[PDB]
Parts: sequence; C-alpha cells; structure tokens
Amino acid sequence: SESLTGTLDAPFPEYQTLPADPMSVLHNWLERARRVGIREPRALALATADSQGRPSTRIVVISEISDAGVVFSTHAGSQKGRELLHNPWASGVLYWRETSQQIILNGQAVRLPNAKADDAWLKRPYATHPMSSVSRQSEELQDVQAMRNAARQLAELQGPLPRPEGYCVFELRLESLEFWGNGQERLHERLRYDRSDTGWNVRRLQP
Amino acid sequence: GTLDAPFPEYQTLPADPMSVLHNWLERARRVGIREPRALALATADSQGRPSTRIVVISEISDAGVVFSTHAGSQKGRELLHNPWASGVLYWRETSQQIILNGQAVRLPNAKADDAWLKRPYATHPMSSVSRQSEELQDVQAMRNAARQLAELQGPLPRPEGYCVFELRLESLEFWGNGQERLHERLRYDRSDTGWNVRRLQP
Ligand SMILES: Cc1cc2nc3c(=O)[nH]c(=O)nc-3n(C[C@H](O)[C@H](O)[C@H](O)COP(=O)(O)O)c2cc1C
Ligand SMILES: Cc1cc2nc3c(=O)[nH]c(=O)nc-3n(C[C@H](O)[C@H](O)[C@H](O)COP(=O)(O)O)c2cc1C
Ligand SMILES: O=C(O)[C@@H]1CC=CC2=Nc3ccccc3N[C@H]21
Repeated sequence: SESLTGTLDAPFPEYQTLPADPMSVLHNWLERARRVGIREPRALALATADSQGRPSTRIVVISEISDAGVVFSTHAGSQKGRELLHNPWASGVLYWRETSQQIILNGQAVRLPNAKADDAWLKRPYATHPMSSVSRQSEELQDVQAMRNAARQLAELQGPLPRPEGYCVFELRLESLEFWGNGQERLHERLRYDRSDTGWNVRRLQP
Repeated sequence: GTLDAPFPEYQTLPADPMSVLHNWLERARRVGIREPRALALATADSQGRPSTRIVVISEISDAGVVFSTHAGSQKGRELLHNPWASGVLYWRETSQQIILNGQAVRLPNAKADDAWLKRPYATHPMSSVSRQSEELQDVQAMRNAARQLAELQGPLPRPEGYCVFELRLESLEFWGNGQERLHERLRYDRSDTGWNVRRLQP
C-alpha cells in the first residue's frame, strides 16, 4: 500500500512557471503551511557528516529564513556542531504529511557572531534556559537526577540567564534546493535549483 | 506532543536495541501515528557533502531496516560509492525521534523482484518510465508514456534500476521529550560482542 496520506490541496504553480529566485518559492510554501495549519512545518531533518563522510541526522527547528538560506540554533559541542565546524556542508529535509510536500535544502552552514547568538538566546522562553545551560548536549549523561536537580536550582531565578558558552546559531547558506509535490498520476513534481555564477539554474527532475 | 509516549527503556536500558525499535514501531502503529515509517535518509557524495530525502521503511530486518529506490538516483549513486547513511524518524504526535546510523547494502535481484511485485501495480507505469533524479526534459511525454503502460493489467517487469537496500545498523538513538525539558536520549553503539548503551545529555 502506498504510504502517502496527504489530502490537502497543495498548489504548485512554480513547477509550471520556474521562478528564477528559489527563496520566493520557499517563502510561498512556508507561508501557505502556516495559513493552512501544517503541524510543525519547520521541523528540519538535518544531516551533517563526520571526517570520513559518514552522515548523521536529527531534527532541528528553522528559526528564521534569511536572504541566503535558513537559520537554526544548537550547541557547538554537540555531534552536529562538531561535524559542521570541520565540514560545513549539510542537507536538511522538510516533509509535510498533510499536503504531501517535501523541501530539500542543501548548503554550507556558517556559525554566526556571538551578538546574534545572544539575541537568539534571549528570544527563547526563559523556561528553556536552565536545562540548556547545564546540559553539554550529546555528551554522556552519567546522573539523570543530578542534571534534573541542577536545572531546578537555576530555574529558581524565574528570569533570563546568560547565554551558555557553546550556544550558537548557524546559517545554512543554500547552494541547492528541491521542492517536491505529489503531482498527478504519480508524476511527482520535482523542482530543482542549483546556484550558478549569477543567480540560479532551475530544472525539473524525474520522479 | 498530544499522544501518550511511554519510554520505559530509558530507565531499564534493554540490551537489544532492535527489540526497542520493534516495540516503538508497533506502539506507533497501535496509537495511530501518521506515516511513522517516513524516514529522512541522509547519504553523502565523494566530497563528504550530505544529501537528504524521505524514503519509506518497507521492513525491519535482523540487521536493520530495508527500503527500495532506483539505483541511478542521487541516493543510489551516493550509496554505491559511500555506503554510510543515517536516517531519522520523527513522530510529532508523541514528540519522539529514532535515529538510525549504519551502512546500506544493495540486496540481490530476486529480493528486488519480490519488492517490486509487492507494490501496487498502479505504481508500475511511472516507475518504469522514470529515470529517478535525472533531468525531466518533457513532462507531457513522460505522462503520455506512463499512460500507455497504465492500460495494461499489471504487473509489469521490474525495471533494471529498481533496487532494495538494507541499512545495517551500527548505532541508534531513541529520543523522547521527557520531563522538565530533560529530553530522554538512549544511544546504542555496536561492539564486537553485541551492543553498548548509554544516555546522552539533551
Ligand atoms: C521537534 C524537535 C526539535 C528540535 N530542535 C532542535 C534545535 O533547534 N536545536 C538543537 O540543538 N536540537 C534540537 N532538537 C534536539 C535534536 O534533535 C538533537 O537531539 C540534539 O540537537 C543533539 O543532536 P546531535 O547529537 O546529532 O548533535 C530538537 C528535537 C526535536 C524532537
Ligand atoms: C512520503 C514519501 C515517501 C517516499 N518514499 C520513497 C521511497 O521509498 N523510495 C524512493 O526511491 N523515493 C521515495 N520518495 C521520493 C524521494 O523523497 C525522492 O524524491 C527520490 O527518492 C529521489 O531522491 P534522490 O534524488 O535524493 O535520490 C518518497 C517521497 C515521499 C514524500
Ligand atoms: O509510500 C510510497 O509508495 C512512496 C510514496 C511517494 C513516492 C515513492 N517513491 C518510491 C520510489 C521507489 C520505490 C518506492 C517508492 N515509494 C513511494
């Protein structure tokens, strides 16, 4: 049995019109996702790779769309952080079950300045600050209750804490994108962009 | 996170992560998670640059998980030269992730024949005419060619490039939302004799 469950109309005029500027398509799709109530449309399955080219994956949230790509925050000492600092190339996929749409985002992640990290940190609900402050993301957790107790002590403040060392913001500066829609008669609609010396090259891909 | 999401394994540390995987997937099916087997699968090219896309896990095997694709696709070409891959399952309803890391191996043609025959026959026409991920020069021509094949009573022959991969796991992580933002992370790594297990900081 085919696994697709999407039933919401998902207009894809861009597959016909081939807009020159793919970030407009990204904005169009994300705005529509917000308006129709897609659940967690910005949950990005982000892939990085280690020193030997072995991929790793996890979900991160896209916090902003920038001129050059998409932005997310994480811990520098995490697996993804360590991998990106050595090999900036990454790829992430958005998949929206309700509309049977995928967006694939490929590019190089760049760590943004601390001033930007400071701002992103302050924009998080302060209830998130204690655990993010005590946790060394992705290192082994030796004592669960100890971590719980330490966070609870910091939570007493009931206000913002200093940005932890290692809390950082990456901009994934895009070099290619794909927009995927279910299409008609299983001719899935794949619109592929690749950065060129000036602007972008645009192609349709076979499903 | 709107549905119940028990994670007793975070407390008990079961020795066999494949048991945990089977149990999580069965639970997902029972509670009615939407498309639980939609795997965001990452591969990488010869420069170490990742690429991603969704594929569906067709079966859970002794060594890992299985999916089908076209050998000439981007993921197929990448796996042919670099077998290492990683995939993530994310279930919004229970705020759970499963991360699967290992090496993908192409299975024999008899296995591919069986997988092909198990697909709904209505999928056979487009899968036969399409060279997945190659540039599409003429949309209507592809549509018309598939329409010609759709008139047949299936099944059609398996197209040469239609293949099955087994992702043989070397590590797994089970992630749950936990309490007080202490997200619960259970990480397994293959050893010479079995599996090592640990908890990770959120
Ligand atoms: C819905 C969801 C969103 C998440 N968003 C982020 C995020 O924006 N940044 C982050 O560092 N981790 C986020 N996480 C946790 C990551 O998936 C992951 O566990 C953590 O970043 C460690 O990844 P790593 O060990 O591969 O580096 C999120 C998890 C879920 C379930
Ligand atoms: C929900 C969903 C499930 C999919 N499952 C598969 C699959 O099992 N096998 C496959 O080859 N493509 C599958 N696709 C299409 C892929 O996402 C992708 O477009 C195609 O495999 C080409 O990927 P590539 O160019 O990166 O190799 C699926 C797409 C969606 C939206
Ligand atoms: O659940 C399905 O059939 C998938 C849905 C969308 C696209 C697919 N492409 C495939 C290509 C080759 C083999 C299996 C696929 N699965 C479907």
